[PDB]
Amino acid sequence: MVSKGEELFTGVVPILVELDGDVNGHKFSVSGEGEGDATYGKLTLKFICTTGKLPVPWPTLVTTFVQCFARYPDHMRQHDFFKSAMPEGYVQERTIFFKDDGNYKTRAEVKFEGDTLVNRIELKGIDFKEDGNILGHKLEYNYNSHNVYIMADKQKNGIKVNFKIRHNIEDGSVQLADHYQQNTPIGDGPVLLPDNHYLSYQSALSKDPNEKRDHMVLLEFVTAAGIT
Ligand SMILES: [F-]
Repeated sequence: MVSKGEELFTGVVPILVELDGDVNGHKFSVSGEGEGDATYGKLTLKFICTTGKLPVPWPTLVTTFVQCFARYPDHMRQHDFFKSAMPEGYVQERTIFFKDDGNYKTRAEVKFEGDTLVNRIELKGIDFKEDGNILGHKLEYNYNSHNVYIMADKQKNGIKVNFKIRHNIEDGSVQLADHYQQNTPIGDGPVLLPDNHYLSYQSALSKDPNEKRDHMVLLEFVTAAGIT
């Protein structure tokens, strides 16, 4: 039996992302558009800073910029919380600690509007060093593969997620960003609370050679695993 949630993701789905950001008082907005193809775990998105120059490095926003698009193997379908919350959606909250620097806190509401999967995000960043790796833009425009570890948070009717990102600094060192995440359904309906597993991510960051606004093209593949 295919759930209503699953059924919404069987083909290519347009995506709209809207973010309002304030990091150490530097305010900015970003919009993104693209499409997701959950059958293949494939995300293709282009983001544009609509307020001018982005005040932080684009790579620090990659994790913020729709896990309902992950490819869950058939044998793990009972563990896909993200799709089971659709179309009413879910709220994703994170705190991202940059080691030896500031922190982002984010709140993202992810839901369908008609045929478009929409994500509305607010990001607040505080305690950054104005000449640290983030505000001083010292991070390379590239990205590593990682695993993201998901567990049920039964008491919250949602999930708890942890993981670490290691951003390459331009001197060959690394800027650790420790992510703590939780997701909770927006609706009151039943959702799938998963056994422990993980999502395997691969990301490639690129530029649109015809685009003059500050922007990032993101191509990401996401696959659930760890339960066999
Ligand atoms: F999420």
